Amino acid sequence: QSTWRDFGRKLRLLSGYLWPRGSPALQLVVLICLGLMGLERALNVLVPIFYRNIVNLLTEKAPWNSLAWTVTSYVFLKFLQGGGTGSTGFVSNLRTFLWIRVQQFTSRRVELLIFSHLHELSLRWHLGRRTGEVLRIADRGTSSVTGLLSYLVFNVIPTLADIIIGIIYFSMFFNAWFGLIVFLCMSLYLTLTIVVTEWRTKFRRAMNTQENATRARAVDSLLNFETVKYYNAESYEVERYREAIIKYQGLEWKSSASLVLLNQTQNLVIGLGLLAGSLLCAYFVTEQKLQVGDYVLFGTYIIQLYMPLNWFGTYYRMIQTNFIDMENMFDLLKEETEVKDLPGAGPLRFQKGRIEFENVHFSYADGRETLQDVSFTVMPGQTLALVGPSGAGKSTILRLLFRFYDISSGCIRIDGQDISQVTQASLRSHIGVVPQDTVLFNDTIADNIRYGRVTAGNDEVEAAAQAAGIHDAIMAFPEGYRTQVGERGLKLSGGEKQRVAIARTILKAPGIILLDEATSALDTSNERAIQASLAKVCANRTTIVVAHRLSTVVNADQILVIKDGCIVERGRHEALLSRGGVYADMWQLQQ
Amino acid sequence: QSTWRDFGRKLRLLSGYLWPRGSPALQLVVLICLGLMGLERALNVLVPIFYRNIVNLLTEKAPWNSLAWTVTSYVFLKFLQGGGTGSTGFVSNLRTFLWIRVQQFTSRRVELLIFSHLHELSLRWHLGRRTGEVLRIADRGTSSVTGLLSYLVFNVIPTLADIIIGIIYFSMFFNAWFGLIVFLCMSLYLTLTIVVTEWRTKFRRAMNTQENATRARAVDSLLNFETVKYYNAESYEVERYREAIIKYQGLEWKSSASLVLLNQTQNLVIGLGLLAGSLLCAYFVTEQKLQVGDYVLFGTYIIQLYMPLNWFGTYYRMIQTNFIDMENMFDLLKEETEVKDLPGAGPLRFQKGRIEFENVHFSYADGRETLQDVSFTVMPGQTLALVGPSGAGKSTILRLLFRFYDISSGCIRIDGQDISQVTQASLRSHIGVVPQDTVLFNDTIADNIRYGRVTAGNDEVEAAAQAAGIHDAIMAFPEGYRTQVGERGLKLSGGEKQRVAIARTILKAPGIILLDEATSALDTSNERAIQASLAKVCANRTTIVVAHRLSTVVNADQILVIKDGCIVERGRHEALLSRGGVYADMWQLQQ
Ligand code: HEM
Ligand SMILES: CC(C)CCC[C@@H](C)[C@H]1CC[C@H]2[C@@H]3CC=C4C[C@@H](OC(=O)CCC(=O)O)CC[C@]4(C)[C@H]3CC[C@]12C
Ligand SMILES: CC(C)CCC[C@@H](C)[C@H]1CC[C@H]2[C@@H]3CC=C4C[C@@H](OC(=O)CCC(=O)O)CC[C@]4(C)[C@H]3CC[C@]12C
Ligand SMILES: CC(C)CCC[C@@H](C)[C@H]1CC[C@H]2[C@@H]3CC=C4C[C@@H](OC(=O)CCC(=O)O)CC[C@]4(C)[C@H]3CC[C@]12C
Ligand SMILES: CC(C)CCC[C@@H](C)[C@H]1CC[C@H]2[C@@H]3CC=C4C[C@@H](OC(=O)CCC(=O)O)CC[C@]4(C)[C@H]3CC[C@]12C
Ligand SMILES: CC(C)CCC[C@@H](C)[C@H]1CC[C@H]2[C@@H]3CC=C4C[C@@H](OC(=O)CCC(=O)O)CC[C@]4(C)[C@H]3CC[C@]12C
Ligand SMILES: CC(C)CCC[C@@H](C)[C@H]1CC[C@H]2[C@@H]3CC=C4C[C@@H](OC(=O)CCC(=O)O)CC[C@]4(C)[C@H]3CC[C@]12C
Ligand SMILES: N[C@@H](CCC(=O)N[C@@H](CS)C(=O)NCC(=O)O)C(=O)O
Ligand SMILES: N[C@@H](CCC(=O)N[C@@H](CS)C(=O)NCC(=O)O)C(=O)O
Ligand SMILES: N[C@@H](CCC(=O)N[C@@H](CS)C(=O)NCC(=O)O)C(=O)O
Ligand SMILES: N[C@@H](CCC(=O)N[C@@H](CS)C(=O)NCC(=O)O)C(=O)O
Repeated sequence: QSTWRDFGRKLRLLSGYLWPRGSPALQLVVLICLGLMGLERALNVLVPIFYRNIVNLLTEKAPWNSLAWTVTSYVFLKFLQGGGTGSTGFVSNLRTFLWIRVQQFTSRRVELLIFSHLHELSLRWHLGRRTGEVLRIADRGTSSVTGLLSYLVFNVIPTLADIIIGIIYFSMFFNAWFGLIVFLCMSLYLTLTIVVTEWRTKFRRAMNTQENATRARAVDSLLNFETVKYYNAESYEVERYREAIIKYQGLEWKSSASLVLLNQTQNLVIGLGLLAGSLLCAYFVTEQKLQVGDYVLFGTYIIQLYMPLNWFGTYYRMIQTNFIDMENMFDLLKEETEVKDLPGAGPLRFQKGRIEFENVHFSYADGRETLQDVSFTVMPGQTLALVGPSGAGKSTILRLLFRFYDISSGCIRIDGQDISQVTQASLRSHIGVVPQDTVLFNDTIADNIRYGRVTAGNDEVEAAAQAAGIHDAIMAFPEGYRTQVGERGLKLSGGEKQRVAIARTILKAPGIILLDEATSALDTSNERAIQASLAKVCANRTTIVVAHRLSTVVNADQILVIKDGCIVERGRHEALLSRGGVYADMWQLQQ
Repeated sequence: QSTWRDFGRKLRLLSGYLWPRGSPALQLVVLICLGLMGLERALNVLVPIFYRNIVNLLTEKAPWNSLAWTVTSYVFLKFLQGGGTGSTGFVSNLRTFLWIRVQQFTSRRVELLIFSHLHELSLRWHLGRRTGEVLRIADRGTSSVTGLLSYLVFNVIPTLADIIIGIIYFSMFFNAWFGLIVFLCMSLYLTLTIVVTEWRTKFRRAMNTQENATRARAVDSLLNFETVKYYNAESYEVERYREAIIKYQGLEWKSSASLVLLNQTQNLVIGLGLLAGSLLCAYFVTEQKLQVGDYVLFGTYIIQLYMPLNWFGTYYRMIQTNFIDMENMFDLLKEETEVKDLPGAGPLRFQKGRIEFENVHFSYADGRETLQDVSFTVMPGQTLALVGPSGAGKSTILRLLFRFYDISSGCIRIDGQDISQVTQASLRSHIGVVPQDTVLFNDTIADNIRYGRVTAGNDEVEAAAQAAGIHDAIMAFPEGYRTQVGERGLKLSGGEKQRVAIARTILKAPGIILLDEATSALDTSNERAIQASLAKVCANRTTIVVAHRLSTVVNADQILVIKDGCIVERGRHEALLSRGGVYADMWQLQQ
């Protein structure tokens, strides 16, 4: 009693996992599946008993008909039970085929749960962890839980149960010494298998690691084809690749040899047990203590026990690795940040459109605070701009306005309504934003510009395309609206991406339009046509913008200049030139 | 005789493949391995004969000692042959362990051959094919050839051979009707397996394709986390993912059910054959025509035949897919471009350093020729520049100078030496070039700036680092020279990349230094320090450059302006301003 209470709640949670909590018929499928597994374990003893009975009736003179009937019964059981390999039988195969429905339900439920829980985390969690490996953890976790349940319920517990049935049949119906032989032989076999597998796993993991390094050495060398052509180094690249190959062979040989040693040890143990049992059984049956078929029964029973026990090592490794992998996935599932939550849940009301700041500090980086009590306010229809010395402070201002991160000390309200207790669905309904640079994922134009809401209609979406004028390029595409777009599809322009963005935010029709402008190269005339479209979508809508151009500065109804989280200049475009602060110096460098 | 002559030369080439053409002992290993395979096929008949002999001596009254000796011999053969037919016995396992050396030689040779042949192709071939899939073809080809040889030599030919031995043993030593039963049963079994597998492969491939699509729908949705957070579409993303899951289940169920049907058909056929054989054998042995152990012999022989024949379907699929995959790899191996080759092989001599052009046209794009008879010449030490209206013509001029592509009509010589018959090793020895933007692959600084030649020494490479002044940033790294660098390693600056480039070309010490400048953002003072380093490495060296800045234009000793492959302006910086062509207009827009 050392490792008992730790595994209990985890095994209880997995016990909750396999049983469908609400499904009507799936639980019946589970019960009938376990019933078939039990009946197959019955067949594993009831076949060779009939074999002994056949050879007993044959070895003495018997009538033809009764012997024929029992032979038919024997070959019938050799059909219902598997011919060999604990599979290939009308009972185990029907168990597998009838089992395949519940695995679908289990996999779908667990994997959709983990997918929703990845989309519920906050932004700050994702920027820390490498996104290229969380995916692997989740996928391997789902495959791990289905594999672990399948293996450890249907191919390890039945085998050990069959060992126990075996020791009992021999002890109760044969001499005790036969039970001693089978017991000692199978216990020794299991102990040798366990020890050698836990020794061999080191070579296994070292081989895998070196394999992933050698393959990478090559993909990169071919991809940098241009550089290796430059520097006249083909022979050097080939030689270094050969060295990586040689090291990989030097590990793989060790792994394969260890496998052979394990296999030969197992075979020797079963052969030794078979020799002892066959000799002793022969001695009794030639001393008239037993019957002729008992030797045949013992031979076929040892072979029948050995055939599924041969695959014990790989089950042991796979249960170990999926167990630790489920532990990692379960750890990630319990991990949770969700900074934006309040149980009061008072959704936002839109009545004016006033954006007011009140003395808020902020530190997404630890220690270095990037906000010193900035405070301003706007009226409905007001257009604000934010330009100053280079820094991510304005971008963080937008992101904290969007309830990505949290205020540190202070509060920001919209229309005098505190944003702390508002549901985020209500907030992201009221707000809308064209970003830095949009990313358009692999789909057609039609649904991707329908993406602004679920209920987007066809007439509405062609109406919005006419509103923001993509239709010329859309007809310039081969099939038009059904054009496949993305990394799989066609490459587009950054101006086209901003056109997509203004289309989908038109479809959203937000209260306040936020903008975040990039340094994408475009001619000024088309840039200002896009600016006119943004001006008309923000017409009678309050607007906060970051800008980099002179017109995009001078359009401001309330400019603001900040650096390192503090307000330094304010007013308008003409007033700050007459003031001649850093605005006047920056304006000459924008020429 | 329809598909005989087509397979002959391919099978002859694979016959050349397995046999090592020069190795002394590997051929001996191959012969001893085939000898062990033959002896194992002998054991597969010699075991159950002894089983029948044991039960025959047991069923009559026999002395203890002789029976004990033959029982020991039987269990001994059950050790040498697999306890369970398959790879579980000393005769076969030693074959696998002793075989593992020749597979290393085969895999290393074929995969290094294909790697060298990918590095021998020209540049124009790579820009056409997607590089993201040639890699898959090569890797799967090498794994295909080793798998195909292993499967089709060691687990299909032996099984069919064992079937033939079986029909003969029964026909020659038993009644002819037993041979008829085993023949008809195994022929029917093979035909059913073949037909059902070739029917099932459709569901297999459809399941794989839908699987790769569903997974991709998810990785992209998580990666665009920011956009899906913007547009308030978590529930929509989850729902669309659930639809993809449901379609995937709707295919996977069909595949699994087809597998179950195949397995049950196989088991039913073997069970039916076993029933017919056991009944008829029982009738003869109760009519005194045979001996008691003949029933036992037939039962164990049918089980021994069935146990390896159960795995026929997956061998059939895997031989089919690796066969077509080896065909693809072999097609790619025979594919070859190698535009730069002449058997005369007259290497370049460097005596002056004069670069002369003589009336050459060029068309890397078909039809649209991008070179109209450009011709000029330089003296040793001359510095040339190439700036004009935007176009890839200058870049192609450098690339054709480097013997990437070919001249179309005309010739270009260096120092009056024709570059057509020069060996490319001689050319790339004499020439050196700093490129557009270098790529530095995953290694340390030390060998990556040693990369300019194989014989790079430690004192030389620290000397070159002192020469080009990276040493301050190198000590600014954590451990200094052993810093791991790349995508795995640290990110660096573009100026640092150009420093690496000037270091490795210093180490090369070429005749003519070519440069190709990018639009990387850098301050002018450090840019001109880098320019001074390039000026001193090209000091007393002829130089051809593309430029974008005023100083990088006015340094030219012989300027040249081209557009769409034709020469339009020439002279120097001052002369073309006085001429006032497109040079004067472009110079005002460079301000
Ligand atoms: C889903 C679980 C399984 C996996 C992942 C698996 C994996 C593999 C793989 C990758 C091979 C190719 C040969 C190799 O890699 O050396 C293979 C072959 C084989 N598997 Fe499985 N297998 C599984 C289930 C089973 C079961 C249940 C059995 C029967 C007890 C079995 C018996 C075999 C046999 C006899 C071979 C051929 C060995 C040879 O040709 O040398 N496998 N398996
Ligand atoms: C979930 C798993 C662990 C269930 C395992 C079930 C076994 C522990 C038991 C339950 C029913 C038992 C069977 C019940 C009846 C029979 C028939 C019996 O055949 C006879 O000839 C007995 C009657 C007689 O004396 O005539 C031989 C044992 C056997 C197969 C028993 C073998 C052991 C079995 C399979
Ligand atoms: C459903 C498909 C797969 C066909 C399955 C057929 C079997 C169920 C048949 C075929 C051969 C039959 C056997 C053929 C001959 C005999 C001898 C026969 O002997 C007598 O009738 C004794 C003399 C008498 O009383 O007339 C008893 C039935 C038996 C064992 C038969 C039992 C039923 C068997 C196994
Ligand atoms: C390494 C693994 C395979 C275990 C091997 C153990 C055997 C070497 C041992 C354990 C059980 C022993 C047997 C247990 C009981 C008996 C019965 C015993 O019988 C009598 O004493 C009288 C018999 C009679 O009068 O008929 C003779 C020794 C013998 C065969 C023993 C011989 C040696 C055996 C087979
Ligand atoms: C697949 C390729 C490599 C061909 C493989 C051929 C073997 C499968 C054959 C060839 C010769 C055969 C043997 C020829 C003669 C005998 C003796 C035969 O009887 C005896 O052992 C003694 C008989 C007597 O007393 O005369 C048992 C089968 C055996 C070993 C045969 C087993 C199968 C063998 C090895
Ligand atoms: C190498 C390691 C794995 C040990 C292997 C041991 C076997 C080779 C031994 C152990 C038991 C032995 C058997 C034990 C008893 C007998 C009875 C013995 O009967 C006699 O006739 C002997 C006495 C006499 O001469 O009258 C003949 C040898 C035999 C079969 C022995 C043959 C050799 C065996 C199988
Ligand atoms: C579906 C697959 C598994 C094929 C099944 C074929 C059987 C239904 C056939 C083929 C071989 C036939 C046997 C071939 C030869 C004989 C011996 C023949 O013997 C005699 O004529 C006299 C025997 C004597 O006097 O001892 C009786 C019929 C029988 C058993 C035949 C019965 C029907 C068999 C088993
Ligand atoms: N949460 C996703 C994860 C999907 C996933 O991880 N897919 C694999 C390919 S089958 C992958 O891209 N692995 C990440 C890697 O190892 O690069 C899911 O389970 O659907
Ligand atoms: N009999 C051995 C091996 C049985 C076997 O055939 N397993 C195969 C897999 S199908 C194996 O070990 N291959 C290497 C691996 O799985 O890593 C054991 O005790 O596990
Ligand atoms: N020629 C290389 C090719 C290596 C290769 O193709 N590796 C695989 C991974 S095992 C890869 O790059 N896959 C790319 C992909 O799947 O897109 C070799 O055989 O060593
Ligand atoms: N008995 C079946 C299957 C035998 C078997 O165990 N094969 C496994 C692979 S280890 C299988 O079919 N798995 C599914 C697959 O390979 O697609 C046959 O006729 O091939």
